Amino acid sequence: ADVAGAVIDGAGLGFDVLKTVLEALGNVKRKIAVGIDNESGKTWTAMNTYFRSGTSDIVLPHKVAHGKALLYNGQKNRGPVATGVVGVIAYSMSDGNTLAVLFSVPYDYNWYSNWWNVRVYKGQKRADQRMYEELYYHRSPFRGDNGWHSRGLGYGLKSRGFMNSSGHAILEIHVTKA
Repeated sequence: ADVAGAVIDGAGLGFDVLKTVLEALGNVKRKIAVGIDNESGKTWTAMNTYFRSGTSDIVLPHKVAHGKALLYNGQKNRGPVATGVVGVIAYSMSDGNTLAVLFSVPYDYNWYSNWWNVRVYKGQKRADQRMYEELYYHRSPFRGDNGWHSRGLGYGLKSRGFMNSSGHAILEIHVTKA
């Protein structure tokens, strides 16, 4: 597969797939293509995306087994508004825990930058304003700086991810066993 909303083989996740996802959104000022590869050994089940800013029409891919990746996208709210796309995706995992992913693609790059983060929480925790504040303000998010960043997640897992710095953003994340 190759479109936002699909669950594909994990090895198939890569730039060309995401670039096509990003271009499919068309001419909007702020948008993001997200790909997350599950090599965690756990099965993931979608909970929700909390949009602090912006929106998506993509059904969050529901079941993402080990060895599979999900494709997703988001974009700024329609019309002459000076806002970007900022949100948190939450998946529950078969171990009873939650994988949380932050993305932030701001409107005003004079003041703000691209950011992302990945965290595992114990228990099933839906994405919400509180989780957004935790991931963005308190939990040392990574900059969308055209670099790869890796970090242990606890619970026997680790994350590695890459995000560019512009308003047409690509975020690629791989979750693996630590």
